[PDB]
Amino acid sequence: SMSVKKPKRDDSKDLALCSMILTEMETHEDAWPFLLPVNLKLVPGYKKVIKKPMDFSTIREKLSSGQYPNLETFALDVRLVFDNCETFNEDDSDIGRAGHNMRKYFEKKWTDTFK
Repeated sequence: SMSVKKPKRDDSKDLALCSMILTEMETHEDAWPFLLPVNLKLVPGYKKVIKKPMDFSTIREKLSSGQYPNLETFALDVRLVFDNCETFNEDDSDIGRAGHNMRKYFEKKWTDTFK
């Protein structure tokens, strides 16, 4: 509350650290369904079903241009990528598995880096 603050967590490396995590996600061999926006003209259903499309390139641009106020807003867009994946893809599919794998991979790096 007013004039009463928890001790200041160092957040000065968060930008760089999220960038590294994002790089590692971009270079994972199962990143391919997630690298670019899903083509809304070419994938029937996507536009209507998926309210908030998200992909790694869009996260990369948002990061590089200061559109993430903090590391939680960044983690939310990353999770959104995998949540959309689950909404549109069967678990037993190449894309569906890639989603599960990438989410696991992300959540580990996230915990090891920040918790």
